[PDB]
Amino acid sequence: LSYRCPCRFFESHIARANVKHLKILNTPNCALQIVARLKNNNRQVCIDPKLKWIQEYLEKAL
Amino acid sequence: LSYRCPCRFFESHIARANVKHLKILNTPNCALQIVARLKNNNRQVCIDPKLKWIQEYLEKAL
Repeated sequence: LSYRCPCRFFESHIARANVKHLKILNTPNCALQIVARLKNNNRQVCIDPKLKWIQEYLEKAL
Repeated sequence: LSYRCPCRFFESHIARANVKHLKILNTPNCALQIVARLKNNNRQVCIDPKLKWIQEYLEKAL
């Protein structure tokens, strides 16, 4: 139904250069909260929360 | 023109409970990179990168 967590699967190889932004969803019920909107095709995909470059990218935004 | 950084002003008092998600824009040219989509009215606003609860919210998402 409408009750499924929005991220079923995630991508593990997205390049920072290909991200327009990261969206961090306020979904405590769910295991996967990070979404990227991609530059090359304006697609939204869910991202591996262990993706190498994410921690520094978020830190730097603060 | 189209060359202005997207965040001119920011909000400093947004409640976490009222955020659907945070968007962290990949805009190194710009000083303000954090946007929230609000629960009460589906508006997007730019947020104070010093907002008390943001650091923990992002940390927890990783």
